[PDB]
Amino acid sequence: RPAPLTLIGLGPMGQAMGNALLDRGHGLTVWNRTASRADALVERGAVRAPDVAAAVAANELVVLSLTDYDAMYALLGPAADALAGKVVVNLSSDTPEKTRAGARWIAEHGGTLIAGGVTCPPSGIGSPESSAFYSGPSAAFERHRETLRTLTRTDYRGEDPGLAALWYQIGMVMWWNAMLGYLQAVALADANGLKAADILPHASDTVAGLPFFLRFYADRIDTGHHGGDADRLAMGTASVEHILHTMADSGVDTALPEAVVAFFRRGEAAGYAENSFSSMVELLKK
Amino acid sequence: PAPLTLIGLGPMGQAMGNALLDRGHGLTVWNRTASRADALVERGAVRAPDVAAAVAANELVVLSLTDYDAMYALLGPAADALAGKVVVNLSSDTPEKTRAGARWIAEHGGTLIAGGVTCPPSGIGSPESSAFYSGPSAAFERHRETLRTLTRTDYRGEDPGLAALWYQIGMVMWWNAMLGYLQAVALADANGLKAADILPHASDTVAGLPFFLRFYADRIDTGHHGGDADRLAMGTASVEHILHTMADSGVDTALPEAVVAFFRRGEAAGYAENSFSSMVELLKK
Amino acid sequence: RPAPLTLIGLGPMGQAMGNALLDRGHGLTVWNRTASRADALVERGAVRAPDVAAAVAANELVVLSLTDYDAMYALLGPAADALAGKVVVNLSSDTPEKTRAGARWIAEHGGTLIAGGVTCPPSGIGSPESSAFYSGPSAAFERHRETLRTLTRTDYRGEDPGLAALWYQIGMVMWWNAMLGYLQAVALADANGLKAADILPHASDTVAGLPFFLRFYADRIDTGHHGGDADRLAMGTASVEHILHTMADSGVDTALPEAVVAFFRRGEAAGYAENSFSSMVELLKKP
Amino acid sequence: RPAPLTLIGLGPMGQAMGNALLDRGHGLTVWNRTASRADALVERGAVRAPDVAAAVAANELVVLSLTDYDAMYALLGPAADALAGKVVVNLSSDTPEKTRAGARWIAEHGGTLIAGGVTCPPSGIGSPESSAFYSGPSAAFERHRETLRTLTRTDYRGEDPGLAALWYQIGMVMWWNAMLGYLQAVALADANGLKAADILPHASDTVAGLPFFLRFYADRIDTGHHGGDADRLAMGTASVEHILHTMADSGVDTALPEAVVAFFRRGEAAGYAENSFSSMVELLKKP
Ligand SMILES: NC(=O)C1=CN([C@@H]2O[C@H](COP(=O)(O)OP(=O)(O)OC[C@H]3O[C@@H](n4cnc5c(N)ncnc54)[C@H](OP(=O)(O)O)[C@@H]3O)[C@@H](O)[C@H]2O)C=CC1
Ligand SMILES: NC(=O)C1=CN([C@@H]2O[C@H](COP(=O)(O)OP(=O)(O)OC[C@H]3O[C@@H](n4cnc5c(N)ncnc54)[C@H](OP(=O)(O)O)[C@@H]3O)[C@@H](O)[C@H]2O)C=CC1
Ligand SMILES: NC(=O)C1=CN([C@@H]2O[C@H](COP(=O)(O)OP(=O)(O)OC[C@H]3O[C@@H](n4cnc5c(N)ncnc54)[C@H](OP(=O)(O)O)[C@@H]3O)[C@@H](O)[C@H]2O)C=CC1
Ligand SMILES: NC(=O)c1ccc[n+]([C@@H]2O[C@H](COP(=O)([O-])OP(=O)(O)OC[C@H]3O[C@@H](n4cnc5c(N)ncnc54)[C@H](OP(=O)(O)O)[C@@H]3O)[C@@H](O)[C@H]2O)c1
Ligand SMILES: Fc1ccc(F)c(C2=NCCC2)c1
Ligand SMILES: Fc1ccc(F)c(C2=NCCC2)c1
Ligand SMILES: Fc1ccc(F)c(C2=NCCC2)c1
Ligand SMILES: Fc1ccc(F)c(C2=NCCC2)c1
Repeated sequence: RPAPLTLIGLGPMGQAMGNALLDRGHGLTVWNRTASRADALVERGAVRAPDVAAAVAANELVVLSLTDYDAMYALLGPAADALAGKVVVNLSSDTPEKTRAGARWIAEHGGTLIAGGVTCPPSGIGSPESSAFYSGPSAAFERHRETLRTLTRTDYRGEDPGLAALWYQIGMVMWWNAMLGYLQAVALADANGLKAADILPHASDTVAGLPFFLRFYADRIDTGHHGGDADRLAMGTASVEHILHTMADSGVDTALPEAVVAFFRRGEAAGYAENSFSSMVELLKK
Repeated sequence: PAPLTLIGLGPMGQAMGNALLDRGHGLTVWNRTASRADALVERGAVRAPDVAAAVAANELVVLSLTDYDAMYALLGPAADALAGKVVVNLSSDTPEKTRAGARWIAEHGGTLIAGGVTCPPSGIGSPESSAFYSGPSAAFERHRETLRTLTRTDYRGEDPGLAALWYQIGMVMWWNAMLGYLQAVALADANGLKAADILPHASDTVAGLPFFLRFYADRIDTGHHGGDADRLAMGTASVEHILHTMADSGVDTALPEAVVAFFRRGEAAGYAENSFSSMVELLKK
Repeated sequence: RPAPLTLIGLGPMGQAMGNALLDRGHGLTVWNRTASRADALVERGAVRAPDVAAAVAANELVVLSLTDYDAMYALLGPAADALAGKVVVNLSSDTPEKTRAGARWIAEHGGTLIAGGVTCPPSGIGSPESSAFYSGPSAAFERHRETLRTLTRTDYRGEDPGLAALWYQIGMVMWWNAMLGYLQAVALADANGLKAADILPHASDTVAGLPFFLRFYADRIDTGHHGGDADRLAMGTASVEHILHTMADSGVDTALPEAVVAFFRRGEAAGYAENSFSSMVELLKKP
Repeated sequence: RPAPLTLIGLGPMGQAMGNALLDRGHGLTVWNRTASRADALVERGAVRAPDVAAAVAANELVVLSLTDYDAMYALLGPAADALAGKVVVNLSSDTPEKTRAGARWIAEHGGTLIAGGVTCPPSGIGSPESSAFYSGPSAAFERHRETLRTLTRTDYRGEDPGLAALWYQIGMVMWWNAMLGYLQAVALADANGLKAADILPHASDTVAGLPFFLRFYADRIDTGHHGGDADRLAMGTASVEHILHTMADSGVDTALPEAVVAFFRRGEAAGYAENSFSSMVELLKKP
């Protein structure tokens, strides 16, 4: 049942990915720019391909966990011709356009690229609650969907490889902003005698109440309802200025809070003070 | 339920007034835009003619204003009658300006209890909602049960600025994620997707955040910035991917650019092989 | 596009699921033994199927909100043959074993059962603040995940159909116990002149401090560390005995507090009095 | 200046009490039966009285952190002739009647007992978010309220010492039951390959969703609205029966789920099957 596969890219994610596959009983062949990284997996039952050309040729499925799509060209460029009949599932982050450019390159060499965006940390590889967006030619994705179901759940977003990257970037823009806000909160807390452990209960309660506002503002934004019934930008403009000045009074970097105040200053200049802060989506759109 | 005066009838004060009447509190209500008091007045609320009478009607005066500067503008005319009053200011501000309002209320013979409501107006009334309180314990304890009608009470200490600090610690994370939601909806609008099409993923992503908050918590507390799970260099690429995805789709790039620049400052600080958590040191400045 | 689906089981949960699905623009075919319960959803724009067979026939996705899995055998029983090609999402509570058996029943009739456990009340259907456990054939779940996301978030726990039920019963043993304790708190308060409103703030402060104790005792239980550093069982056996006698002295039924006292005394009898109350997990690990 | 005081009872809670009193600057005289427990506080500056009598006579304010009120009689009984003019703040859990019995015994010996229910773990002593119910002589409590604020917030519930104990037991019937539910969930999990750390997110999510039901059912119990618009006791009896059989099938102890099942079966027999489980608040008024 568990089909063989080549995994190139053995960082935090691909290492855990190879673990989850060998665990299920898959035929793992691992290659990496840093060949030292392919050693614990190789000791657990994986074959070190001596070259990327041999890696690409060992199996039909080539899974990629690299920092970006440029890393793919740099690793598979030496073996470009060996990509014929091969299916490259790139679980690497990049722009939809750069994701499609990768697909085109694999396509010039007789292979098909399936894009992928894992929405889980390395600890989540092998966990059923973990999911990944996938996009690109259906047949190639479908004939490997079950080996990919070993890593995460499969959410097909379309035939355009760019869609999986677009959906990953949609969730990551919220993830990174919230996590930079955590780092900002931890820094304000350290400047005030507190630890991340002291502010963790509140932080978690704060981010878990977020889905309410996500729903509250979804339909309202999709209809142009930016009424000040639950909030006025003017009140929130004061709120973000309070974060900036509280941070400044406590000696904490003000670059990120000053950039947030600037966005609210643009909303005030657009006449949105009596409207919901949601109105500022019209400054981000188009 | 003990009687009280509530000044500040915007989105939250309106909800607070509805909740105080719902428990049974006799309410004296005043607002600069007196038009915003009509509904609560018909529900049974006495419309104080002026702020002076509002303050004199009850010991407890709860303020729901945009900032602490609004209290000076509203209570300042009748600051003489603030003597013997407990002012529960539920208005956001910096700890230092919250402390200034405490001194101001105290110079007028009163006591300020600082408050930061960590709930929307729709949550006023539910013990699922919480608010930070700070300032003289005695005055807090005296009026804690009237405050429990609006929200649960989370006392953060006798320094009135403490509730404001705790509120700002949550709101930096709250506003950042909500601004990110606005960026996701614009990226989606530019790609034929509505917010309702992206709301599930957005809600799944923000709901998984508590795990990542705990994972990096004790690590940051102990100084562990290992790239065992994440390298700042891959995150710099990830946030740059966000920037160019936004730029390629025609969406505003101001906020993605500030994040890219923050990660590049971290790479310049030598934390490329370390976890993105390492940039907490550049924020401690 | 909002995919069409059939909803059988229009109790408090099923009525709310119908309203949420209609709110997203889903084409809903509905059926309930009591047809008056389908009236409002029909007037909103739902199709009132006359038979249970016709409801199952109308759409591939059949969502069940029934009391138990025995109720699926009763309702879908007549037209079991016509369950072929259909994906039955069973959001009914039951034992992992009974849930697994329902999957085999749906499968022996040509269908696929996705098991589901809604961790929200009816007021939470439609909210992305709400979540539901799902388990069963991965392909069917992925094909219908988006229509189910209209009701709650999706927490897939695996291919074993009994896994959603297990995870649901794990949350429900804590849920029911905390809520039966709230009822006992309300009854002790009434017996002492206090209304539920008077005890609600303290009750909500008590349950909001719980996540701290769940974490505190998690690593300790998983590591076998049941030391009396923060609590000794004998101090807790006294505390549960205080609740019991406080309730007996107040004329409140003592059946539920006698059971808790009996459980703490079992730990004392097994030698765990100087150990944490957490040690009593070792008495539960066996039947 | 932080007023001086005597602390007797240096277990998990008392040690944390002494640490917080010393942290603020209180002249602390400590005494514990197991002397080793004062050792660290004495190096921090705690006096260490030679015996219990010397401790009671050192200060007007004597704080007790013992397992129960029977422990007070056995410790303060040999030093009973020294209790006159002394304010004994007893932070020990016990029933309202036994707390009033301690108040009477203290007053027969010339002193005044103030009852206290600390609704904070030892980790929360010294924390401003922490609270304690207090009941007993108002003036004596008011004279010593500032020193008691060092440990926790002070919520005076009245002149009867039984009021604090009652308020403490009202919260602890809910707390203990939710913790026994957590222990049951961890056992169900262990029998199914899952650790407490694996179920901790769902457990924490389940218990943070409780404050909604507390308010929802508080408003309805107070108004006699035990309608089944959001639930039926019959659907709940099935749910609790599923917890019992899920635990039995997994070889997990059934004594506790059997008692919940028995109470739900008592409600269906009382004619409440079509009503909310909240109707069982009435079964709790008739033993
Ligand atoms: N959901 C929410 O709105 C939340 C807000 N908060 C905080 O609660 C507070 C109230 O916010 P919100 O309910 O939106 O109300 P607003 O901030 O929109 O306004 C609150 C009240 O303050 C009055 N006010 C504003 N400026 C002045 C001034 N210069 N002088 C006198 N009165 C003034 C308004 O007057 P008028 O109506 O007469 O024009 C209104 O009655 C804020 O500090 C906010 O940060 C906390 C949590 C969530
Ligand atoms: N109630 C809640 O808050 C929550 C409950 N759940 C779960 O959701 C499920 C649905 O329960 P809920 O809708 O709340 O309430 P009910 O259990 O009362 O509703 C279930 C349905 O069963 C139907 N039914 C009655 N008799 C039979 C029968 N003989 N054969 C088949 N079906 C029958 C009822 O129809 P009729 O109108 O004719 O009686 C009703 O539509 C349960 O399994 C429960 O554990 C989980 C989340 C929250
Ligand atoms: N998390 C918690 O533990 C909380 C507990 N409480 C309540 O606070 C009280 C104390 O808590 P905790 O410290 O855990 O309790 P313990 O029972 O673990 O210890 C309390 C102290 O009582 C002393 N003691 C008991 N009997 C006698 C006696 N006959 N003579 C002299 N000393 C005696 C013990 O002295 P020795 O060292 O010699 O045994 C010990 O120091 C209890 O009533 C408890 O219900 C409330 C809030 C939280
Ligand atoms: N880490 C997470 O938590 C997480 C979760 C989901 C998504 N992701 C995405 O998953 C991908 C992998 O992230 P990661 O943290 O596991 O790993 P990473 O730190 O991005 O490194 C992954 C791999 O990329 C290789 N690589 C990087 N640049 C290269 C180049 N120019 N040429 C050749 N190889 C190159 C590295 O090779 P060496 O071994 O030689 O260094 C390494 O094996 C990223 O695209 C990321 O956005 C991250
Ligand atoms: F949940 C997710 C999803 C995608 C991710 F890249 C992450 C990361 N964790 C550490 C850095 C990226 C977490
Ligand atoms: F829209 C707004 C504006 C300001 C706010 F503080 C909020 C909040 N909701 C709960 C956290 C604060 C929402
Ligand atoms: F949040 C939840 C989850 C599952 C449930 F069964 C409930 C219930 N509410 C009333 C009884 C069962 C609530
Ligand atoms: F482990 C225990 C034992 C007895 C207790 F009272 C407590 C707590 N009380 C307030 C919350 C924790 C914890």
